[PDB]
Amino acid sequence: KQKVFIIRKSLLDELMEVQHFRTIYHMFIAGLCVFIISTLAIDFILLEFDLLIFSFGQLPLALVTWVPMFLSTLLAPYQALRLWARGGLGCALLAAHAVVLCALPVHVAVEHQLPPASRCVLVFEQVRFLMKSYSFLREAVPGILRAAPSFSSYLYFLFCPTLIYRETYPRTPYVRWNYVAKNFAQALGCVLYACFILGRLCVPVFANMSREPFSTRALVLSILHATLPGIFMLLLIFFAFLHCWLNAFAEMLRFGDRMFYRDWWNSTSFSNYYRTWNVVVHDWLYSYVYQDGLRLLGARARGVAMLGVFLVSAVAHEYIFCFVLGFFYPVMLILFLVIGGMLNFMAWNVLMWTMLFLGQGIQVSLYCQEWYARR
Amino acid sequence: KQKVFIIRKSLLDELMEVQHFRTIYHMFIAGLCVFIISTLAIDFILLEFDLLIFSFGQLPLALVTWVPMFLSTLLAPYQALRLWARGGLGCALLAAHAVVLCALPVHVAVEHQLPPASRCVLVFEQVRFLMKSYSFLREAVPGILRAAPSFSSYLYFLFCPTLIYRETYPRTPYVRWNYVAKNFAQALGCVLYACFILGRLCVPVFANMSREPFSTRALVLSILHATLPGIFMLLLIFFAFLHCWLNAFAEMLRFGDRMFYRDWWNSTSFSNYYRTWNVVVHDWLYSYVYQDGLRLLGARARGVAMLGVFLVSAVAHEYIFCFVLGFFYPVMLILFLVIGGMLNFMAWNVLMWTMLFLGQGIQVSLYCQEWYARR
Amino acid sequence: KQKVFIIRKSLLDELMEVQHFRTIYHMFIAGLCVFIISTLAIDFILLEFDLLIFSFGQLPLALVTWVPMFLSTLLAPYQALRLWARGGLGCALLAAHAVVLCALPVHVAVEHQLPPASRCVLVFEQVRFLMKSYSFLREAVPGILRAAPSFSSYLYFLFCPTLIYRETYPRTPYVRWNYVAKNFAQALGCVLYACFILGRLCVPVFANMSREPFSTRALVLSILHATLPGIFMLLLIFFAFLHCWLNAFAEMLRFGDRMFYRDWWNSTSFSNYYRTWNVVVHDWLYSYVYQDGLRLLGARARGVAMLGVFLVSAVAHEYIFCFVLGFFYPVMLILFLVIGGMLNFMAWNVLMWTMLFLGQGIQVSLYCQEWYARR
Amino acid sequence: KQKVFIIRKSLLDELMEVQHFRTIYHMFIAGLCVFIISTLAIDFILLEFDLLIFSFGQLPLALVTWVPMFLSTLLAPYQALRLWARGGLGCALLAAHAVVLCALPVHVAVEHQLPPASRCVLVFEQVRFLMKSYSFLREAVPGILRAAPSFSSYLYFLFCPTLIYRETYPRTPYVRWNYVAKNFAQALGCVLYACFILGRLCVPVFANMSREPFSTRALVLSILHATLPGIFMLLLIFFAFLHCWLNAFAEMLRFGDRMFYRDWWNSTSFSNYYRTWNVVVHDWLYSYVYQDGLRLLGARARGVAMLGVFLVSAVAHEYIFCFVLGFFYPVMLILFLVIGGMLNFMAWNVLMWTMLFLGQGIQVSLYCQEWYARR
Ligand SMILES: CC(=O)OC[C@@]1(C)[C@@H]2C[C@H](OC(C)=O)[C@@]3(C)Oc4cc(-c5cccnc5)oc(=O)c4[C@H](O)[C@@H]3[C@@]2(C)CC[C@@H]1OC(C)=O
Ligand SMILES: CC(=O)OC[C@@]1(C)[C@@H]2C[C@H](OC(C)=O)[C@@]3(C)Oc4cc(-c5cccnc5)oc(=O)c4[C@H](O)[C@@H]3[C@@]2(C)CC[C@@H]1OC(C)=O
Ligand SMILES: CC(=O)OC[C@@]1(C)[C@@H]2C[C@H](OC(C)=O)[C@@]3(C)Oc4cc(-c5cccnc5)oc(=O)c4[C@H](O)[C@@H]3[C@@]2(C)CC[C@@H]1OC(C)=O
Ligand SMILES: CC(=O)OC[C@@]1(C)[C@@H]2C[C@H](OC(C)=O)[C@@]3(C)Oc4cc(-c5cccnc5)oc(=O)c4[C@H](O)[C@@H]3[C@@]2(C)CC[C@@H]1OC(C)=O
Ligand SMILES: CC(C)CCC[C@@H](C)[C@H]1CC[C@H]2[C@@H]3CC=C4C[C@@H](O)CC[C@]4(C)[C@H]3CC[C@]12C
Ligand SMILES: CC(C)CCC[C@@H](C)[C@H]1CC[C@H]2[C@@H]3CC=C4C[C@@H](O)CC[C@]4(C)[C@H]3CC[C@]12C
Ligand SMILES: CC(C)CCC[C@@H](C)[C@H]1CC[C@H]2[C@@H]3CC=C4C[C@@H](O)CC[C@]4(C)[C@H]3CC[C@]12C
Ligand SMILES: CC(C)CCC[C@@H](C)[C@H]1CC[C@H]2[C@@H]3CC=C4C[C@@H](O)CC[C@]4(C)[C@H]3CC[C@]12C
Ligand SMILES: CC(C)CCC[C@@H](C)[C@H]1CC[C@H]2[C@@H]3CC=C4C[C@@H](O)CC[C@]4(C)[C@H]3CC[C@]12C
Ligand SMILES: CC(C)CCC[C@@H](C)[C@H]1CC[C@H]2[C@@H]3CC=C4C[C@@H](O)CC[C@]4(C)[C@H]3CC[C@]12C
Ligand SMILES: CC(C)CCC[C@@H](C)[C@H]1CC[C@H]2[C@@H]3CC=C4C[C@@H](O)CC[C@]4(C)[C@H]3CC[C@]12C
Ligand SMILES: CC(C)CCC[C@@H](C)[C@H]1CC[C@H]2[C@@H]3CC=C4C[C@@H](O)CC[C@]4(C)[C@H]3CC[C@]12C
Ligand SMILES: CCCCCCCC/C=C\CCCCCCCC(=O)O
Ligand SMILES: CCCCCCCC/C=C\CCCCCCCC(=O)O
Ligand SMILES: CCCCCCCC/C=C\CCCCCCCC(=O)O
Ligand SMILES: CCCCCCCC/C=C\CCCCCCCC(=O)O
Repeated sequence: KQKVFIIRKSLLDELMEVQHFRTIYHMFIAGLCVFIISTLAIDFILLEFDLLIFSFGQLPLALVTWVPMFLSTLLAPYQALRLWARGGLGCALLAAHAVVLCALPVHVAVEHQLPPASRCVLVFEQVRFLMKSYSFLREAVPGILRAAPSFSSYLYFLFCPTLIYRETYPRTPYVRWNYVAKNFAQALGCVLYACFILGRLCVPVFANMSREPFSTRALVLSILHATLPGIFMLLLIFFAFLHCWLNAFAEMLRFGDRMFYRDWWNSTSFSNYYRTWNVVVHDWLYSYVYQDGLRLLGARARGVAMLGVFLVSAVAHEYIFCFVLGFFYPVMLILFLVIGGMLNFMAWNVLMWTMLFLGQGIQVSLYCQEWYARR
Repeated sequence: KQKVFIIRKSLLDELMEVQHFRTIYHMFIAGLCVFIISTLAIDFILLEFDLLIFSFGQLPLALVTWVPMFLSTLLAPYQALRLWARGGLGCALLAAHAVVLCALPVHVAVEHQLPPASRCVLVFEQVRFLMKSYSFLREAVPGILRAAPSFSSYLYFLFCPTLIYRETYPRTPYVRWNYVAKNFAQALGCVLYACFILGRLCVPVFANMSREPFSTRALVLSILHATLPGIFMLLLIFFAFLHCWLNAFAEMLRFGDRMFYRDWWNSTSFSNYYRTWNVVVHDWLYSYVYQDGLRLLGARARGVAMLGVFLVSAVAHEYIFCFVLGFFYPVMLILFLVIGGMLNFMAWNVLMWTMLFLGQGIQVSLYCQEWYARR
Repeated sequence: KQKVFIIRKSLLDELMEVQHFRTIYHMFIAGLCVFIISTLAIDFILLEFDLLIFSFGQLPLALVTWVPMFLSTLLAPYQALRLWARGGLGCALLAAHAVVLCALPVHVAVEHQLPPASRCVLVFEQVRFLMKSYSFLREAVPGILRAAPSFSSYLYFLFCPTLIYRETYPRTPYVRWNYVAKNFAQALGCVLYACFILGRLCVPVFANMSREPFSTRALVLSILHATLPGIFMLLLIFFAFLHCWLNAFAEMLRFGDRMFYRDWWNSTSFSNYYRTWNVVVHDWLYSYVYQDGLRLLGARARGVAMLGVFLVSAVAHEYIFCFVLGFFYPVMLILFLVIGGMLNFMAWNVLMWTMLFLGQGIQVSLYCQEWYARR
Repeated sequence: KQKVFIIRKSLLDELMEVQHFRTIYHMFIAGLCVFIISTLAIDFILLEFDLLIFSFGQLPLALVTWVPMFLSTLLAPYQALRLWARGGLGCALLAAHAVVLCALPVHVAVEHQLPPASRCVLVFEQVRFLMKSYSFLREAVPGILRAAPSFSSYLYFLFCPTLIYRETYPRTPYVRWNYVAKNFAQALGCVLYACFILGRLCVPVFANMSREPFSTRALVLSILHATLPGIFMLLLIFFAFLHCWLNAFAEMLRFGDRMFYRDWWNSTSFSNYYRTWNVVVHDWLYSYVYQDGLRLLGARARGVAMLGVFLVSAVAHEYIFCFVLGFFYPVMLILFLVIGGMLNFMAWNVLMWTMLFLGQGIQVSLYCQEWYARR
């Protein structure tokens, strides 16, 4: 099987036309309005803009380092393919663009001492460009195993909200500029929501870990106290970056099949959650690691490949965090792995939800402790 | 107009057959499961059963005081009507046995020093019996203005989840004992949820008001800190007592028109919220105070009657709280009245939601302050 | 008259298909190859990359200041028009976007001490956005004098290589990505050519003005010595930025009428030179200042309007330089004005060419003297 | 094959009817006008006539030595042919009067100490007369191998701008005295241009070689500094002497086939440059050395003959310079030979252009060094 693209609509958008979800959405903006009013009234007797101005420290440098990587991934893979499919150098040149968007985004991140948020930008624009600079290549190589795709398609592909290089991409009539304006306004409102959640419900609880005790009561009640910013951070990450950001960019570009996420909130088991959360990266990962795995290995055993894919995902995410916060502290992978082992060796939706809540609680707690015991 | 009863089903129940609301519902039970696991793990190194055992102090006395009340409202109204509609003493009987249900529930509440939760029972039961006893009378009197309803109907009426005496009451085929068992299980799970919210997120913040400062920063940040238990208390009150309790009792009795609440969460303006929140008491109140008001006054001016009804509601609710917590501190009525004045003299749904959030925040904050500065 | 757009080709491109111009072009790249070989061989016993790394000092800041101005000019004028043509605020809001891309690009240029080359960027992206944010407005207002243009057209307009808002823009079949790659390669080769010309034939002659004499022989022979970098700077500015840059951007966007310049090298008189050099800004300037001048003034006298337009151009260019090099030294305007006066009071192509050569010679000489006597 | 003459017109003249080349031509006269104005203004606070008056020292002697030469080549070849084709002394006469034009122009050049420019006259005139006297003879001898051309034709031939004796010479209707006046005016303007280039951009840089260092940096940067007078000297030599001088003399005489040069500026390879630069001497040289070589040798190997011809040309040119500047310093032949070897053992137009630029740069540099280290 290979994924085939339809003119289906982002699931939450086809829900939001129902009234009750317009209500829930309104309740959440009301939540923001209470936070802004209360914080404005307190800090009057200025705002928590400090986390923003601190976290985006050298954002200028972070973007002028985004340009070289973008130009590398735009030119190097295409020229590699076009010249390599002309009978060369191509077997090397592909190497350089392996080493330029692998070495540069670390050198400018460590040697210049960037903050967390202005660093994550580059982290994400070296595990994008490998995912595509490789997707594109492995898609358009088996066309040349016949004993050169249109460039305009490859340019369009680098910005298109999917990681699969299909060069068809079913498109929509026109650009609803009102809709994209709304989506960006929501995405920026979402960043401001996250700014408040951190600056109000994370920093105050976690600042005082210089405290001597390290009593297990104190730690476990810190975990329970921190589980809620955990879930709102997840819901915000999800909503903004998988509904607002990719729809906005799928409306500027007139893209179809905007199923970037299936309803993960209905995922009975855990694997279903992981398949239906961030479906774009899942589909890239699924396609390449689970239809080159079962092809090259040709293994009747598939469970090996399921866990194979998922540890590839876990290792990638652990690396992302190990880079952003500048630690080597791999909590998430140990959690995912150990309970992976637990459920796979030894109404059902609720157990998944509870374990996801504690997953979030543990990750946020230990990462705040590590960020405020390394400073 | 007079309200007429159909075999419609409780709006949230017709929503819960949709999958995404089964998910939200599951997320909330997962919330409970996290609280029980974390609290069990913390109190291990017993539970917060103390608030329950304290709050239900003389619950035996609270119920053996409920019995005289129930017998008074069962017998006195009917015997009065039956003898009064036989041409007497009825005019004296009702007036003399309107005091038992008015005097007794205060005498056993103040002179015996009951806790809050074991007192609110008798508060709700005295207002409940006043409401539906008077309803019954004023419904069945104009039948006698002709120059005696079946008793079994009146007995059934006292337990029926409506306050309007219609003596038709469209009924359902049979009793789904699985469904009522589920609804009571949810209602009791809801009480346990409220027990955790109080014992974990209200008592700790509000215990230390013996603190001298009374600094406006401290108070306003306590209000913001307390706005969230406020909203969960409201949602729990609503869900348990207007969907679980009255559906359970509307399934044991085989009642129709289970529209005890319209979608208040879609109420654009405030009046709409008040008309569509606790629709049962609204409809009683609406019918009697707004179709005896506009009849006896015969006033072309109706806005007077709108505010008339709403201050009747506010005064009743203020009285309920003034009784339960044993204060004379009327915060809610001042808030409702003042912003009533504000909006009625001087996407729109969001403003209502934000002001409801702060309404909850102020009420919970000041009532916790008053309960822990009167003790 | 109003300018109307045809599918004509950039004049130099329709010349370059002739062979002899491919030769001249090749001679000039050979010139670059000699410079790179000779400088590489000298500096071996590294390169003149110092002028580049110095001149682009805070280029990150220069671009993250480009983003706010771009967003201001994108949103403010359109919203102003759309709401103003709905019967307001619009009469103010237009003011803010007057003050944001007028105040910000000075504040970030002076208060942060930017170099020359990283400053000119912002200079040019505040006399672009006024030229358009005003062109667009004054085009689409007389449509509303009838007692709202498509936004997509306005977005496309901000990047389109013309300053006239026509919202038709005759377009070409497809994108010749080979051609745009070639044009950008030439534009970057051109920047490198200018880098060599400065770092080899300007800095060495002009560095030693700390020298006491100020003898008129020394100055006049410095002027003759510097007249040649003057002409190559002009030819490079012209070729790269009016043939390479705007063709590249007119090929990515599929734009017609690429007559950004007529053959100014054939301009018999001076006015003809100014009309046929940078025809895009000329046509904006021509249209607005010479078809609102002769409309509002309604003056039978037009010579006044000719000089009117040209002093508007001169003042704008003087301001550009007064900003970039951070001087108040207005040499160009005095030269243009005085010889303007000279020829307009008191084979012919050659005189124009000679006076252009000395114009370049004087400007480059005095600006190098001023930059190395203010440092 | 033997070259056959058509009524084609000098390629640059058929280009100059196009407007853009009238512009380039005008730019160059403007260059002269800037030089004359700037030098007049500098030497005011007389001109560089000193190089002219010095370089043309004994020009009277140089011309009264030209007369005996011209009379020898006019009479000796013809009388020899006429008497030799009468059956004698001719075999002795020519051999005895081939020494007058070989011995005299050296004796009057060395024994009288002439300057460079007044000497080059006699150099060119001795090689010119050798070339066309021998041409005439070897053309009109095989007519006598039959077991006497009209003299007027031979007189006309000595002044005709070709070196091939064809005695047909397709002629034009009339003498455009305006055109010849223009061409001589340009040729004299060209000499004045070369006078300025030497007196302004060669003498100053090269005067100070008495300087001790002989540092390789100093020499190599002198080569780069001197490459530009090199190219303008070449372009001037070419333009004046191959378009102005020979057209002027081809218009006074009413000559056809004025293709004295093909477009060498389009020569892809080097051999093409040498075949299409100074086509008149090339055609003489080609015809005699490459259609007596391949006749007498009868060699299947032709590459030998290609290099044969070219070293004949190189040796002749080396001799010309060895005579004019009075050195024995053969730089040009070593350069031509070595890179000949380089390319013939071990868009393409650009490499030729770059190597031509450095060829000019090296020749001018080393010849200025040798002229100012031998004085
Ligand atoms: C340290 C950091 O930067 O994370 C920020 C944060 C919000 C992330 C954002 C992250 O978003 C990204 C980059 O994907 C997300 C959502 O992504 C993963 C990935 C996996 C996973 C998936 C497949 C296989 N193996 C592991 O497990 C998870 O539960 C989650 C978590 O929920 C996280 C978190 C929400 C957990 C709470 C975190 O907050 C802090 C301060 O620590
Ligand atoms: C002191 C007490 O016993 O209240 C318990 C509590 C939960 C109540 C339950 C109550 O439930 C009842 C008895 O109806 C409810 C919901 O009912 C009203 C009534 C009116 C109202 C309506 C019409 C006219 N005038 C006023 O406005 C409100 O927002 C609310 C509030 O939300 C409250 C509260 C939720 C506010 C927060 C409170 O918590 C504490 C500790 O103070
Ligand atoms: C100081 C600076 O940044 O200029 C750089 C430089 C290259 C500019 C670039 C500039 O390019 C721009 C911004 O337009 C350009 C070409 O634009 C004008 C404009 C007018 C003019 C036009 C109409 C009315 N009034 C005056 O007069 C001119 O001759 C020229 C000149 O040639 C200049 C120059 C080439 C003169 C030599 C300069 O070099 C130095 C170091 O001083
Ligand atoms: C020393 C001298 O008198 O030369 C004057 C000068 C201008 C000559 C004029 C000369 O003009 C003549 C006599 O033909 C010319 C152009 O002719 C040749 C001949 C060959 C050649 C051709 C075939 C085979 N082998 C060698 O290669 C060349 O590039 C060139 C050069 O460019 C030169 C020069 C331009 C080089 C620069 C020189 O300036 C100085 C001061 O040294
Ligand atoms: C712009 C600011 C206010 C951010 C708003 C975030 C809100 C609108 C987004 C973010 C996460 C989203 C929620 C995440 C998933 C679910 C579970 C599903 O069973 C009901 C919808 C619901 C509850 C979504 C509703 C919309 C949502 C709440
Ligand atoms: C709440 C405070 C810390 C603000 C946090 C700012 C960071 C975490 C947010 C704000 C804007 C977001 C970025 C904007 C869009 C992109 C481009 C995409 O290709 C990769 C993710 C990335 C780079 C986002 C990652 C998360 C992000 C960087
Ligand atoms: C039994 C325990 C877990 C209590 C469960 C409480 C949950 C299931 C009840 C109580 C209050 C209810 C919510 C109150 C009103 C709204 C707003 C509406 O736009 C979406 C549904 C939603 C969000 C309801 C869903 C169900 C709900 C959340
Ligand atoms: C969270 C802690 C304080 C538990 C609170 C217990 C109280 C507030 C709850 C638990 C059971 C509830 C009662 C059960 C049912 C009835 C009968 C009805 O006719 C009036 C309301 C009344 C009397 C409810 C009022 C609220 C109630 C008394
Ligand atoms: C890429 C590097 C080498 C820059 C190249 C610059 C060259 C190719 C460009 C820049 C300026 C241009 C010249 C400016 C104007 C003229 C005058 C005209 O009558 C002939 C063409 C000519 C001479 C142009 C030819 C092409 C040109 C010389
Ligand atoms: C020779 C050395 C000093 C390098 C000079 C770099 C400067 C002068 C060059 C290099 C790139 C050029 C810029 C690139 C493109 C633009 C965008 C356009 O909308 C305004 C002009 C502007 C901003 C150019 C101005 C001149 C420029 C800034
Ligand atoms: C009389 C004075 C000013 C001397 C004038 C010299 C000028 C007019 C002559 C001398 C050498 C000639 C140039 C040499 C060869 C080329 C290369 C060709 O691809 C374009 C024409 C061009 C550029 C010629 C144009 C005319 C030219 C520049
Ligand atoms: C720039 C300064 C040095 C002036 C140079 C003067 C010399 C180099 C110039 C000026 C006039 C030219 C001469 C005029 C015409 C002829 C006759 C021809 O049959 C041989 C070449 C010859 C003899 C020319 C050679 C070069 C020449 C001698
Ligand atoms: C495990 C790592 C997760 C990586 C997340 C990748 C995000 C989705 C990837 C590609 C589609 C995004 C295209 C639109 C964003 C353009 C923004 C930009 O280029 O700056
Ligand atoms: C303003 C005060 C609000 C009063 C709330 C009244 C609740 C609804 C009234 C009557 C229907 C309830 C019938 C089912 C409960 C019977 C419980 C019992 O008798 O113990
Ligand atoms: C007198 C000031 C001269 C201003 C020069 C203006 C240049 C021409 C103006 C607009 C067309 C340019 C459009 C293409 C450039 C896009 C570059 C960018 O947005 O960064
Ligand atoms: C290699 C040496 C180059 C020799 C260059 C020869 C120049 C061309 C030869 C003959 C045609 C010239 C005829 C016109 C000039 C006559 C001048 C005169 O007699 O004074």
